[PDB]
Amino acid sequence: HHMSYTWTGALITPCAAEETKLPINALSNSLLRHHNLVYATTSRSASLRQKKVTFDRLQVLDDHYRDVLKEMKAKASTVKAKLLSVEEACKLTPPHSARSKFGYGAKDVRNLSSKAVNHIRSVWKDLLEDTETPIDTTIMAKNEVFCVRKPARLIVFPDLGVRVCEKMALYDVVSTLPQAVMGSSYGFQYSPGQRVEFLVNAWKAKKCPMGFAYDTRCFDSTVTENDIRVEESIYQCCDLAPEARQAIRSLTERLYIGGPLTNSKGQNCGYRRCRASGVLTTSCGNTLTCYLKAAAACRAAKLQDCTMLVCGDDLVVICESAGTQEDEASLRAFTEAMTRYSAPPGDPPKPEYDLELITSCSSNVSVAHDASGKRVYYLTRDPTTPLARAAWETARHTPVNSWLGNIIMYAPTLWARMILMTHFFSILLAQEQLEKALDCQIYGACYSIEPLDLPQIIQRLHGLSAFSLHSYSPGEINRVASCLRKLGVPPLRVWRHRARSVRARLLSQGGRAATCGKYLFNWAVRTKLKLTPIPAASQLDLSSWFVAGYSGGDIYHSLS
Ligand SMILES: CNC(=O)c1c(-c2ccc(F)cc2)oc2cc(N(CCO)S(C)(=O)=O)c(C3CC3)cc12
Repeated sequence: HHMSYTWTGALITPCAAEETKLPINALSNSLLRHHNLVYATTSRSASLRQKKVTFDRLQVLDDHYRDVLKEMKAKASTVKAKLLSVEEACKLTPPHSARSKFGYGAKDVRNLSSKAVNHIRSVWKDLLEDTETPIDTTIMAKNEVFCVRKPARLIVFPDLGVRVCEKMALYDVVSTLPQAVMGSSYGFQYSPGQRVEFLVNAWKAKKCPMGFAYDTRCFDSTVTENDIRVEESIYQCCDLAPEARQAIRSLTERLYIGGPLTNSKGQNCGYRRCRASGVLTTSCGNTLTCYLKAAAACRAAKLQDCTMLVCGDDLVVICESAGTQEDEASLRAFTEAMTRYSAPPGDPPKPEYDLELITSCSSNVSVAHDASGKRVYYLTRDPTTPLARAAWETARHTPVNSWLGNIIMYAPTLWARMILMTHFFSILLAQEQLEKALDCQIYGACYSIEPLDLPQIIQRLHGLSAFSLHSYSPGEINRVASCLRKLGVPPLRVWRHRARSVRARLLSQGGRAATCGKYLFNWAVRTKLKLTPIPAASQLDLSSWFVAGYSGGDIYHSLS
């Protein structure tokens, strides 16, 4: 047997009181009236998840797997990465990162306090000197908001001191290596606008395109000890500082391959023998491992002219069709291979012949036209979870604000423009907090963003057309309308009226507030201002953006 986890029987315990019901609040109710549909997960459902994530892994590797691995290693040897200093790693720590068991918190780390730095230095030295002793981890039930119920997701993470050391050893590796190894297939390197262009190009370049998303069942749990050792072998192909090599070796043996699980009450909950969901390498490791397995499976299945796009455990393949029945057979062969590699599917993949019908990372491509009449493709999603979360975050102050990330990531969409932007700029205006920087998440990492910079951020990530899409697709119109009815969200007509008021108030303030009124809410007015490129937009330093943070979220960047 080769189980993802073993358990003692000790419970996964909360760190505080956990709310399950959406609070009834006047502001939140102006967004969403059917509050009974909205719930937050809690530790009370943790045992159901434990059952789901615990299973035997079977893995058999073949020539296709080893051939791709050899190629990946050759490419990794063209990478150089540096150690981060204590201070650099400290400043990548989000302010609400979990505090250390050893007498300090995230703010102490961020302020370079002597206690924090001294402990981090001691942990680093211990990684260099000890390559064997398993490192402790905490296991927690996540508290996440959904519309109706899902059991809580689990997160597994080491102490804050270790997390800072991970950054020192590996931040520059995870930031640099995947592009070199996977090329254009590395999904996190693209902005949303670049991602759509890549997909449309890839689709439209085929004579007869076929595409599918591949859903691996509980990916972290399918990741074997050998997978994690293979990942390390790829990291070690880089040109690294001697201390980096040692710390990576130590982290792999002591933390990444497995270790003990401790609850918030300090009790031994069990042992992990699979991917930790809350370590620095979770996203990069999953991406490399998913790519390796999938690339090998493509060859096993004899798929023709494959284009792969990989974001962690999320995979899309676009290829040349051989005919419907032939494609069905190839997908079965693909699934068989992934299964042999210990990446069995949740829902078996289905061949799709319409690009807009593929869903990956909860998203699909759709089409509109911009102010110039040009056809524009963009990424959208069902707005249910975004709106449910926005309602919760309106009722309750939350440390990380999903609504801001959703505005940024889904800026071109009908629902982000008409509902999210209107709702939150109305509240920020009323509360006089337009200037206040807020923490949000983009690609699972944490960003401090000033709402007043949104026009420039949107232009950089999506292009100028984000501010003028019209003629949304009937499917998209209907999905949005169905969502609003289900959740009890006011009609778009109401949002238009609210936005006109928000826009006028913003324009009156001048400065960036006025830019927000002009660009974000031009859709709301009959007499539309001519929107030209915002010159200051190119000033934003996005060099260090898009490093993936799933599922720990423990990377921080402030927009500069
Ligand atoms: C392998 N899959 C992919 O690369 C992604 C697809 C996708 C690809 C092909 C297809 F046919 C349909 C959809 O949509 C995405 C949306 C996001 N975003 C949000 C995800 O939370 S976003 C809108 O910011 O770009 C991301 C973010 C995580 C990097 C990744 C993807």
